[PDB]
Amino acid sequence: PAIQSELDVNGEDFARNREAMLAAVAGFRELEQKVLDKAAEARPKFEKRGQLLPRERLALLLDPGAPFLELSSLAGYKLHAGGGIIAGIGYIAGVRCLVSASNSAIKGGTISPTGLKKTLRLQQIAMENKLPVVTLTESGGANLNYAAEIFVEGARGFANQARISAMGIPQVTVVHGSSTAGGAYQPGLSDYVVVVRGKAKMFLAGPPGEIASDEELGGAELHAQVAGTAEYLAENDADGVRLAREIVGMLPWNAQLPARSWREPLYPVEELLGVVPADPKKPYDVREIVARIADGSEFLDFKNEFDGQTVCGHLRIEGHACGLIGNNGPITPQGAAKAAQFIQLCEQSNTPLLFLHNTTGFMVGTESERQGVIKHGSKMIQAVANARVPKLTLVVGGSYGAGNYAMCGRGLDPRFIFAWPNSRTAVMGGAQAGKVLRIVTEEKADPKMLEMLETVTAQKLDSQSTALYGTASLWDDGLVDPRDSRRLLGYLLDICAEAEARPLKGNSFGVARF
Amino acid sequence: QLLPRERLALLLDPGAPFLELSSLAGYKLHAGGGIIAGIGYIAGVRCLVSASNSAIKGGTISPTGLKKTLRLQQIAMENKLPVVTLTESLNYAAEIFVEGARGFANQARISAMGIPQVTVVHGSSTAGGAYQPGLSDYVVVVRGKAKMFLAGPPGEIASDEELGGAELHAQVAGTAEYLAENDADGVRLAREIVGMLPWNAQLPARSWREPLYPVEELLGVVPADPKKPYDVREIVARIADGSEFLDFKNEFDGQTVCGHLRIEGHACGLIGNNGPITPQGAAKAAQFIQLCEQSNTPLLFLHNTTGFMVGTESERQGVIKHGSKMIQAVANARVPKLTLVVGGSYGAGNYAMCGRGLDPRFIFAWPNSRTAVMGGAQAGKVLRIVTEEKADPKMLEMLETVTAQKLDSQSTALYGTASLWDDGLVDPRDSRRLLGYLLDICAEAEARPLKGNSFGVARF
Amino acid sequence: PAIQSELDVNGEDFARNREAMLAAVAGFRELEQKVLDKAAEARPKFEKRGQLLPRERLALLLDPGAPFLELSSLAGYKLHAGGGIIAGIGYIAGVRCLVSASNSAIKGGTISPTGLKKTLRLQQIAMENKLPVVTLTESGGANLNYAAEIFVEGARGFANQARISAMGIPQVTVVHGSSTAGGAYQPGLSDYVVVVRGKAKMFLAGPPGEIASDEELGGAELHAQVAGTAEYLAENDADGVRLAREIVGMLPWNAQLPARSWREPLYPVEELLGVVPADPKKPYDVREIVARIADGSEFLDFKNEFDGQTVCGHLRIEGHACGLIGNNGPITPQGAAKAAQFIQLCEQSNTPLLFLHNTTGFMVGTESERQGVIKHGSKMIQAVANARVPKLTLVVGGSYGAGNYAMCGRGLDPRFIFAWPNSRTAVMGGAQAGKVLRIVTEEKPKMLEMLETVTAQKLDSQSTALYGTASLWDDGLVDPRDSRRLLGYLLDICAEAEARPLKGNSFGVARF
Amino acid sequence: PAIQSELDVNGEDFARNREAMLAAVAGFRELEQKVLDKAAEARPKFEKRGQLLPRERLALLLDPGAPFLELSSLAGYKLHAGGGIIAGIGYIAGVRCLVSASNSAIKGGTISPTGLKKTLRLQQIAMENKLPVVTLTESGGANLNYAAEIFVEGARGFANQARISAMGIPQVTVVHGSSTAGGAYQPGLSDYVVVVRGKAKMFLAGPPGEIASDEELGGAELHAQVAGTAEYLAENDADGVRLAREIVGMLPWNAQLPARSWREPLYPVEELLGVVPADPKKPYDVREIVARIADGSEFLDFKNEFDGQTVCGHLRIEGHACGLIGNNGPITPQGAAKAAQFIQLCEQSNTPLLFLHNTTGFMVGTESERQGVIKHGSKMIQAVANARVPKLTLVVGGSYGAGNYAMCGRGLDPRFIFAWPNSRTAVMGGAQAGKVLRIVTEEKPKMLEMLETVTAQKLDSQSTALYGTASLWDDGLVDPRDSRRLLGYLLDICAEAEARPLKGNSFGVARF
Repeated sequence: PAIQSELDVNGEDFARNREAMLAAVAGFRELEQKVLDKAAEARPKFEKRGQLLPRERLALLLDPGAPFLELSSLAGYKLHAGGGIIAGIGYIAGVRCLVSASNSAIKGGTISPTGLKKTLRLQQIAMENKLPVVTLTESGGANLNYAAEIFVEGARGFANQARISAMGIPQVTVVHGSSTAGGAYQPGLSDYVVVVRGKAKMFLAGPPGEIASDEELGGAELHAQVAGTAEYLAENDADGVRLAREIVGMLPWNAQLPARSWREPLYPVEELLGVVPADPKKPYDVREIVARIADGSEFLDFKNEFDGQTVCGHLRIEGHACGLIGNNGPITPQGAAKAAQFIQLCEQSNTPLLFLHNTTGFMVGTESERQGVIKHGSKMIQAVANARVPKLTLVVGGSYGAGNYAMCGRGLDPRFIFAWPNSRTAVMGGAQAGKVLRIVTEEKADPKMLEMLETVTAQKLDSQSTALYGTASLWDDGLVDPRDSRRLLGYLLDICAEAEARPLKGNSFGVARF
Repeated sequence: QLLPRERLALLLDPGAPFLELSSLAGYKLHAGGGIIAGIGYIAGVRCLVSASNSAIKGGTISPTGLKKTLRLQQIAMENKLPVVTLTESLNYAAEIFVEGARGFANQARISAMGIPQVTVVHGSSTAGGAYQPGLSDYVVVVRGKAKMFLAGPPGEIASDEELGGAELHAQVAGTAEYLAENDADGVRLAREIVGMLPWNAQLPARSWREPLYPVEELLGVVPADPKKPYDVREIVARIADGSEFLDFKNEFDGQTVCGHLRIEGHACGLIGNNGPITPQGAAKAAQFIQLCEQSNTPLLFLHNTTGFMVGTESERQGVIKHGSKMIQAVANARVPKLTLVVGGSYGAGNYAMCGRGLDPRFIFAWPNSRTAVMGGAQAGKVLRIVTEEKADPKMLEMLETVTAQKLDSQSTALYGTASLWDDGLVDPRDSRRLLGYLLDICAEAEARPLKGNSFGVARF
Repeated sequence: PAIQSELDVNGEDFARNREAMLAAVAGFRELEQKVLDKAAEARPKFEKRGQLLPRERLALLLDPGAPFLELSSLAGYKLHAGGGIIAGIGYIAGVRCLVSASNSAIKGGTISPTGLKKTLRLQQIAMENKLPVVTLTESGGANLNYAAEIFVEGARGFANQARISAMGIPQVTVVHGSSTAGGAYQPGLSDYVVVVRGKAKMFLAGPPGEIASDEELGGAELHAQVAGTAEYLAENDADGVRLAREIVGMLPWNAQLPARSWREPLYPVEELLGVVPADPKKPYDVREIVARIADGSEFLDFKNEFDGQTVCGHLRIEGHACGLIGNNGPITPQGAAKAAQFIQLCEQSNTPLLFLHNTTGFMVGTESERQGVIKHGSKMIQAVANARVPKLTLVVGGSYGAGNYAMCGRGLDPRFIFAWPNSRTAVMGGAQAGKVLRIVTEEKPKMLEMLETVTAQKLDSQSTALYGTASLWDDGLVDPRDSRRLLGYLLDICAEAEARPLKGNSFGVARF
Repeated sequence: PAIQSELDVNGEDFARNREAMLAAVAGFRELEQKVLDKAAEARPKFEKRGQLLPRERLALLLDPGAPFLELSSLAGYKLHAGGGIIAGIGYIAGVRCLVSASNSAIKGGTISPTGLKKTLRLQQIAMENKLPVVTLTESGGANLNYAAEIFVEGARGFANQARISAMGIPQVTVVHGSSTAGGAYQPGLSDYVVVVRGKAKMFLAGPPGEIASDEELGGAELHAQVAGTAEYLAENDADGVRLAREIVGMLPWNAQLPARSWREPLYPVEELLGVVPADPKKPYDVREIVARIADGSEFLDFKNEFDGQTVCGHLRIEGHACGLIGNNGPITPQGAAKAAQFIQLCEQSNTPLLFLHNTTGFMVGTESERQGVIKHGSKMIQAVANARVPKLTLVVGGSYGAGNYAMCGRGLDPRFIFAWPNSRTAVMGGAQAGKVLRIVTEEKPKMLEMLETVTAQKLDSQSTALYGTASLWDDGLVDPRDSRRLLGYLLDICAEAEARPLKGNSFGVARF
């Protein structure tokens, strides 16, 4: 049952693949460092104020040496980076939570339209995986430039917070700072609010016809003792973070769970750096990736005889059974039928699905259409849409057009989706897009215009298809290093298994702050 | 052959009501989003009906095309309406495509929920557009017009009829269940599919006054713009059966109005603004919604507000916490929630009065209304102050004497309904018969049992 | 919308078909009467005892001119007929019940394998359709020929009675005669027992070291006054039936339902006698049957262009929306696929399914196999087996081999299955069977040209409707002209069951 | 607390009993082997083809030295043995499955009435006990002797497969040989099909106007590559079984369960050979059986003073708390009443029930009848039929007539029923039966003193354990000394089913 790798670790293919992937990883880890440097500018200006930086607060919030998975760290990159939020999934007092912090250190917070989207998305992760939501809030509010592309749709964040509370998923918010206008409802719709003495203020309209101090209009002490909008008053930031840990640590949260050994892979995950060809067009076997993420490198291959371009099978990752769907060519009618069936089978055995995209879309042509490519692809999509088992997507290569849909891309609601930095997501390949514009224009003509239309269109598309663009549009939950792929999937499966097992005390209207 | 609206005239029941939705979607954002859509009747069955508008530059689907399809799907799901679509159909597509998958995911789920989809293909449905019939339950194909393929002929050379014609799909592939001879025969066949379902037989079995004043002179009730604290009760009087209305907790707060009325036999509870929402109006409102959940009474939100009250008093008297409670009820209440934007809808006042992002079941706007993040009033103050103190009336009060009247002027209904901030604009004089129809839709859905299945109906 | 028939109304082949069909009806109808006749040749013994005959019992129990659907009247025709039971769905005091009387005018009641089988099936019908079970009992014991062979499996009937009580479906039993040995438990596991004085005895062992009058042992008065195994003491058969109506009449059974308009067909239902070729080998279009059962003769044909040999489509029957599946040729991969889709659609709309069987089975050959005939036939079976909507089968013709399965024959638990008299059910055609039996054994002199088409002639024994109804492969034969009103009645029953709430309990009602 | 046995351990009657019992075990065990023997007389034909024999297939599929409970090994012993099936509950990769292999070393697999029956019963066992169904298939078709008699009811097996898939109980099928005609649907309605290359064929009709290689028609490669009716292509029998383990091994099946310590009996279980009088007519105390199966030999006797002829009480078996009901005499009104109460109590505490049958049935006579024997027997049956807790039956002795019913014999759906070899199941004792048949006919010369006790001798044919196990009246015969570990294993299975959640779906998994 173990996969035989055909991979040459002291060879010219490998080393150049390692080279091109390390280039990509460094490439995105550089962009990350850049945001970090930009938030050391504010350090002294924070330290003047006796305030910890956002990531200093998280460092004190989180249990030391505990796994932390950060999400959408580059969301919104150059669209007006991280969306104004630092969020992730980690531990707070042995309780796995969705942890958030206004990135105050850059643009005093400020929340971009991709900030709306990221918040919506983190809320969906909190809901689906039943994670308590801990927020260290200190924000400027949304960019004034983007009222319209935000305002009405930004009510959904509040709607969600009201629903999370009724679902029985506790919200704890430390207000380190400003929480003004519309965004004062973010602590207002949390269950447990901590307010920092002197360095904190919530109100709908600030001072700038009545004349008032900010502390007297909506400062900490005002809330903790007059209006009752908070439950705890904290001295400073460290003490605020202490209290967030106290709260969390006083819930009997892990006690609600019921009470409930594996072989490592044959090949080391290090090797994943050289598995994808540097030559993007060059085919390879998704099983080479599988062999380095699966326990014992063991993969039970499903229906490979019927079709080899859509690869299905079973494996374990750190003990957890899953079903895998990956791509070694276009999705043919047979491939979609196989996949649909495989997904219903995993539904039947309560097996989580893992989708590794390297998809170029569906096979096309008269044979394909006459053999049911539409009807079979529809059934695959139906199966992905309707399966209730957890779906985990890893974009390892292509994610093109309807292949993206069929392999459980963002719009199909995977539990989690992460992308390799070599990956590409796009409505189609550049070459196909440009070719087609040539052809419809070749009739609706100067030969050079055609050539230029085709090729420019192509480079334009292929340029946009970069992982960076995908992740920046929240087409994924984040970029990961290929070598993290196994331990990431381990963590994510743990997350989904506990969610399945956890009972919640729901209520009609959400907890009422009387 | 027939045109978009000609198909619809023929699809729908002669003289049955028909409520059209987001007519002006995407107006000047480049209108109606590629789609003529609404709620009407086919063989006695109330459906969500939608037809490609190929006239207006071939239709197209685009940022508002996607929003409008997503929104219509939500309306079909929450109100349990069979979806009957007459389709025909790259500018925006690199950008929209990932999120565009939600339309397909929804189709798969709607099929699993037990709400059938009937699609007539009158023209080309290609690449991604091929999956909307794909993911329909009943598919009618028009002989020699319809074409379905993941890739049209634009390195094989095939004719488009050889590759995805009506006859290929009806006869060989099995992609469709019916072959129609022309536009009108497709439409007929769709009516017959609808008329052949036991849909209304799934429901259980089941008199009023009319208001005192005519409901046909109401183009004069609201002044031009809407910010004015003018009287929502005036409107209530014109919508409410026998103009009878029972003020609720009026004496506790005068500005946030609340009470019961009966529209066309249907009880409901109204939440209105004649002013800002103070911390008492909000408590009052949260309480009332909660009472309405208790008695299973539907909610009407008349938007005519500028936001919550502000000042040290409001903040001391718990405006955040009572506003929060009002949002909690708006969000978690299960009774249907109907919204009419009659005037101002600003800031967190739009949210708390159940504006779009609080998912009213249905939300409609008066042409005179204005939805927006804040007022020109507070705009020039922010722009000023965010450059001021981040020394003159040259670049202090010049910014407000301009920025006020940029937004306090532009802030059009039209932008809201184009951004899909509402489900359309309606003549204010239509408001009673409108709400009457929406309540009836909401009630039919409350009573309708569906037959769900695990994976959607498979077209094997 | 409507179907346009092309079968010549004043035709010749019509009149031919019409004559042949009428001959088959007359045949089985004749045979029904001869079981009535044999029962009537005990009017003296009954009249002497002062008893009503089973069918007089039933005519008094049933409502005046209400529909009454008799079930499995020829069951067990020759396997030693009707099982020793007369049963059906009719009306007692406005309530629709599963009604049953021991046929004690024939061999004195008495139960065999076929009687066990008919009883389990009746019990399934009541369970699935939520029908109060009214039983006019008078047997004694089972055929001693088979008792030892059968007594273990016979316990399932008692198991079912206990479970029916726990489901909240009342059982009313009038004991008109003897019910002794293990059959004492049939009244024993009923909820309401009426016991007729002087004529009625229940005990686990009759007189055959103690000596006793069978009345001292277990007569009506003993069970009503001393032991308390009965609830009502009736004076005579008529008084017993009377008490059974009054029990049904005092239930708020119809009050449990919620509260709740059609065109007739354009072509008279009488025409259904002359629709099926007199020559069964001739092929006909099933839509010609459809056009006489469907309101307005309207029929929406589904996916006909993908495969016209498995016909599907929608219709209304007395306003009831249904989906129909028929055969105009063998079942192809495409037809199976299509039918499986169609059943899923009907489930999705909560639309009942009608199966008109005229199959010879599935298409064969490398192409069929290559195109997925097994996988697709499999999906059609999955859909048939798992669909929640009511499934009604009318065997109108062929029902052979795997096509029998795929079209919701017995083993797939249709809710009801009635066969037309020309129908034929068999593992295959006699021709098909001889040939094969030739060619397999042929290569494992003159014995081919005869052993072949001699087995073919036999196989058309285990193949007439009669052998089918007798084996309980259908719930009865019916005159084709009843087909519309039949399905109407079945649809009503199915719809009422769907809507009806029941008061379950843990152990059944306890006769303390 | 403990029971104190008085059966002489170094006794004579013990040794007598012990010898007689051992003779009956040896008997049936011998007969089990002779079915193994007849299968082994095809090692050449298998070895030539390069096949593993059914039992080699099964030994490779099962986990090393895990328990394996074989079911209905003598089914159909002489009604033309084991059904053409070898089946049981054992372990595949840690998972407990219902495991089945076509017995294609005997008459080439092949299915009859008894094979239909054994299959429906296996399917019930899997459904009720939530066991993945692993099937190593190789048949061809059914006995052509019975195919036409049986093909309609045979569809129920396919119905069950479709429903098992919809329940969320996975079916894994390795096709080692042919599965043609209607039996193509057995792999067709399985969730995972493994098809062995070269040896394996599925088609609806084999070559016998088109001409084709059976491989062009439906061989492994065709179904795996072209049609897609299989999921895995195995090289050989061993490789197929291999793939079947790996499928089971990759399910998170045991991960679905929640997480979860006894005294042995004071008296060795071996002693159970010498507990039952060699002379069955002799009466014994059932507590002597109890004292060897119960932990600590402890037994809490329930309501013994009300009636000591129906014994009830509580015990633990490998820590499992159970309630037990046995027979030390016929069933009185008081004993029925008591047993019915006892079952209700066991339900209330969620305590499983063991039925040890040694009944001759119910008490008779005017007093019995007067004291409510029918009503009370009825309540006992209601309780047996309706109780939700697992019911396990061990036929240790007599199981006659209505006592068979009341003690949860076959027709009351015990979850499992195994019979000891001395056991006897019959509508009554042969003596009882002759006498009666005398006296009824006697008054309706020399023919009494012989027709009487000649029918008595016959009736002890339809009465040995063998005729019972062959008719599927039990799930198998078992060596009395296995009784404790048997019940242990059954209790575990029942407890795991209770606790196990399933992923239902609407139509079963679709092999698109």
